[PDB]
Amino acid sequence: SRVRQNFHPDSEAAINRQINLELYASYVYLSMAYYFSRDDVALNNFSRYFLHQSREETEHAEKLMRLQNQRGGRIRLQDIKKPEQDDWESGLHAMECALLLEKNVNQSLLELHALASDKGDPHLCDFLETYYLNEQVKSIKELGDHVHNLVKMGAPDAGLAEYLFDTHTLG
Amino acid sequence: SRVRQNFHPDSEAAINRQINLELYASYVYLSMAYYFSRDDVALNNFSRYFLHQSREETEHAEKLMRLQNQRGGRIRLQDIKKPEQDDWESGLHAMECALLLEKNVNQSLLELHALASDKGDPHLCDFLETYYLNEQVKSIKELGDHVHNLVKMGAPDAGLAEYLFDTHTLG
Amino acid sequence: SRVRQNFHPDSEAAINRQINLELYASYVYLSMAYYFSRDDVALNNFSRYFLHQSREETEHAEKLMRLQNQRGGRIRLQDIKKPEQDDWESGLHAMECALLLEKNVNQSLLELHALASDKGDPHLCDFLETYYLNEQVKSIKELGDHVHNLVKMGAPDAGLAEYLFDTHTLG
Amino acid sequence: SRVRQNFHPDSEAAINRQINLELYASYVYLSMAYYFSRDDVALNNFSRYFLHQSREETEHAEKLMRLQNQRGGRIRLQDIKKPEQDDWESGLHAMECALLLEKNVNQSLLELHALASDKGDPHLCDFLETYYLNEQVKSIKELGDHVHNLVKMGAPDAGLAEYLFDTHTLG
Amino acid sequence: SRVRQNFHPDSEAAINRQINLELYASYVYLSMAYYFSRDDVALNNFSRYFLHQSREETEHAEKLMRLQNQRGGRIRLQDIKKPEQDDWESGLHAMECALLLEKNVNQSLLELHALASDKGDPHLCDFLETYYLNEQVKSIKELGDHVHNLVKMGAPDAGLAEYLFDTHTLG
Amino acid sequence: SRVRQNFHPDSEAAINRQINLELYASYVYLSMAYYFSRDDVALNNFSRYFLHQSREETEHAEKLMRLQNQRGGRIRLQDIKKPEQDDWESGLHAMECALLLEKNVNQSLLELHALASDKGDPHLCDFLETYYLNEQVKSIKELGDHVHNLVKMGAPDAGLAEYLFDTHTLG
Ligand SMILES: [Mg+2]
Ligand SMILES: [Mg+2]
Ligand SMILES: [Mg+2]
Ligand SMILES: [Mg+2]
Ligand SMILES: [Mg+2]
Ligand SMILES: [Mg+2]
Ligand SMILES: [Mg+2]
Ligand SMILES: [Mg+2]
Ligand SMILES: [Mg+2]
Ligand SMILES: [Mg+2]
Ligand SMILES: [Mg+2]
Ligand SMILES: [Mg+2]
Ligand SMILES: [Mg+2]
Ligand SMILES: [Mg+2]
Ligand SMILES: [Mg+2]
Ligand SMILES: [Mg+2]
Ligand SMILES: [Mg+2]
Ligand SMILES: [Mg+2]
Ligand SMILES: [Mg+2]
Ligand SMILES: [Mg+2]
Ligand SMILES: [Mg+2]
Repeated sequence: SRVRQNFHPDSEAAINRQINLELYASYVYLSMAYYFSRDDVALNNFSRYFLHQSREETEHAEKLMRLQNQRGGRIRLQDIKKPEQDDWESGLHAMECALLLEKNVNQSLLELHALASDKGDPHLCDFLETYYLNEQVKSIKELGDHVHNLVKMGAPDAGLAEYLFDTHTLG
Repeated sequence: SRVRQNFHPDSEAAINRQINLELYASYVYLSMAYYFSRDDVALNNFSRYFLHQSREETEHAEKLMRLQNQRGGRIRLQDIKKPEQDDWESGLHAMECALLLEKNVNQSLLELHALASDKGDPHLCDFLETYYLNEQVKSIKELGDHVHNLVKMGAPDAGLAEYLFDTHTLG
Repeated sequence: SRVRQNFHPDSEAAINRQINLELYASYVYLSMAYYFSRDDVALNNFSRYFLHQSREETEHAEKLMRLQNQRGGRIRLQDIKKPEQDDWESGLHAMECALLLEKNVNQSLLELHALASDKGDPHLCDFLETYYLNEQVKSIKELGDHVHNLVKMGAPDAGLAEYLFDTHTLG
Repeated sequence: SRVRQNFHPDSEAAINRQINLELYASYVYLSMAYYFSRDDVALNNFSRYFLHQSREETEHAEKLMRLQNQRGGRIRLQDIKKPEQDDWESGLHAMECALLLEKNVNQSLLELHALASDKGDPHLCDFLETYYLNEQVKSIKELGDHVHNLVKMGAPDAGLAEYLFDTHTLG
Repeated sequence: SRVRQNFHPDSEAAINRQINLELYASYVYLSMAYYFSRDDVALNNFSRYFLHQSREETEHAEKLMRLQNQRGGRIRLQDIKKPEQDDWESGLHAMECALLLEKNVNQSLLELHALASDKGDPHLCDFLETYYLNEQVKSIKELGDHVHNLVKMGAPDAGLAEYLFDTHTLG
Repeated sequence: SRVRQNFHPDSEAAINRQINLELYASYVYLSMAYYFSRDDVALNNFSRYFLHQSREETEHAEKLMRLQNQRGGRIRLQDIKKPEQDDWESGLHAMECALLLEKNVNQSLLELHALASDKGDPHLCDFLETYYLNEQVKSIKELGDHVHNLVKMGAPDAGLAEYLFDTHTLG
């Protein structure tokens, strides 16, 4: 590529793996969004919250695809795996799964950063630091806050918990 | 499901297959969008055109997921297969592939409609007719128009063809 | 902490020490602010300048406290030591002390960054780089500019120096 | 001091002690604010409520520092002691601690007023009456209201209590 | 310098070399701008494009000069070498030269970053990452896009190529 | 050149020399601008004044480059020599140097005009008279005014002189 410079093939490959992971995260959140709009779950603000998260993940994927093109790398897409469950059980369970998902994605981003550092790619490092790492920290913290409140409120067994959390925190 | 009424398990299953196909179409268009922003392709309006198509397909999938929930069906997601190519060759080739993709999706929607008709599900029939069938016809016609103009202009070999089409028609 | 990830206990501890240092810097500037509003000093723009610096330091402390919470660390507060003097002698002396204070705080932030780098915490590194390091450089440069002008003008002995600097530069 | 008039050295000293106490109160509230934004507490309106209280206490300190300067007294700062706890246990416990803190600060202000009265300093008396005494009464009453509601609601053990109080009363 | 801190003489020197390189890049683009406004070239949008690039390079130089002053380094200017050619041959050739120029400048910035990293200067690293590295990547990508389109269109020999590119892409 | 008319090769050459001189003047002023923003000089309005002069000189160069193209001449760039000093000593010294620089540039413009007159090029004469000669006279007069005031005020030794001149005249 006539634009390629200081861009290691390993970094290129890792960015393609990260693109897939971001699309996967988007899919997991899309699945959660629609679980909450089932007639037997019907927590509309949980639904909207996860739908919004899904859309943010798609943008995470797109920024990485754009990065690949900017650096002269070549996007290699792979199947986007379906989420682990179609039935997310409860608002609390979905939040705990989302928290695990974000920590796993964060671990992947940190490994990508370590690789970029090892390959002396400050541009890639800065890209990750600028658009991903703090976003992950904020997301993990937010999900943690949500999990804590849902647990304290008595979800999923306390009948008013998820309903009130949906209406107040996610409203 | 306490909301389920006149909703055949076969229709429920076919809607889940259609949801997957729509997500797949979205993925194909996302792939095309980013192929056109490669430094060695760089047709930005082809890129924007396909990105927009990708986003429309996601909405097609979401409406079907919403339909499933409204009718009391249960969404069962499957892996979203990667597109057939990562290198779409040219603006003309991508348009021809998009045309084939839309005809295939249309065939699937027509089969879904025939099933819905066979199962006496006027609501599903109307849903398909209202949000999908004419949309497909318009999309297929538009792609056909584009393919014709690109071919006539001499794409992909005539150096000015895709460039001019990108700037005038897709601009 | 269910949100904690890649956050070394040493980094957590260093952030708590930095929080204290920022609160201390805020206190030093608060002390300076009110020294300049004494009836026998009465340089109101020096007073306002330092009060503003004091408030900025409090925000520096708060961002670190927020960082601690985001990362899952636990804030451990310590006494905020009183400033070294209650009588800051002159506008020049206060500016020289502020310069020393900012260089000391900068050294602390650089040590924190080195620790974060050693612990492979790019998020913490980026946090420091984004909100602290350049802020320190700008502050040190500004104070240096002020010290130079006050010295050149003849402060503290030249009767018109601090008065004119207060009215023109800090006004 | 050429501005000093009818200002007893004992009053000057007591004002310096009060300045310290106000800074201490500010610190206690800052600590509480950030306890409520921990991922395992996550009551954001309790956090905002206490942060606001913290900022009000800083202004209480500043008004006393300004008073000292106006009267010709000399500000003598002392270490600001860290709060008694870093872990405030619960929204109810933090409110009860805040109530105790405000009653203690009020006792200090009343002793200051008695001293000012004994020294025949009507200006100081009026200053205390105007900016501090009623503020304390209003604060103590508000905290009392909050403590009562939290207790009645079943905090800290009733899972919905602090959550609902955070969203309704402190929202 | 009383503001100097953690600023290695080697970094200071490298920043002075980079300042010169940025001024040189500005000069190359100024030369290109005016080549395109020759009566026998007359591609006004190529002219405007390069003039704009020239002005951006001057700002790149100024930010580095400001950095030098902020850190306490001393700016040492050197002759700004004239560009390699006064006759840039064609719109395609000028774009290819600009691409080479930007890759060379990027290599220099990456070497500066490696030096700053070796000297443990996170502030300098962050400065480069924040204002230079991604800017270079975006510029190189843009030039690559332009080169690709001009080549595909048949520039410089196809009479309509540069003319159409000037009017559509650079317009 | 098919546009060339009544344009002597000597005039073409002299315009190229003048272009270089204008770029040189711009560089001298850029150097001065950043000397005044050193932490040990810190006269920000002197800095802004010279930066503005630098930018005006660049426009002087550009107008001559445009003139060359309009007349059918060919721009031949040469190295832009670095300024005689990096340390401009004082606000007064920089102003005296600027005055000498402008008188030297004016002498060059007057020689260019004499050449243009000798070659019977009224267009070139008028161009010089319209955009350069009076501009030089105004600039020389302004610098003279500044030098006089700085000298009278006691610069560079009188500590308040440059500071007050910076704040009042150049503010
Ligand atoms: Mg993501
Ligand atoms: Mg599988
Ligand atoms: Mg780094
Ligand atoms: Mg960075
Ligand atoms: Mg579709
Ligand atoms: Mg396969
Ligand atoms: Mg119908
Ligand atoms: Mg600070
Ligand atoms: Mg002590
Ligand atoms: Mg960073
Ligand atoms: Mg108080
Ligand atoms: Mg103690
Ligand atoms: Mg009374
Ligand atoms: Mg009264
Ligand atoms: Mg540059
Ligand atoms: Mg040479
Ligand atoms: Mg950075
Ligand atoms: Mg000039
Ligand atoms: Mg020389
Ligand atoms: Mg005339
Ligand atoms: Mg004045």
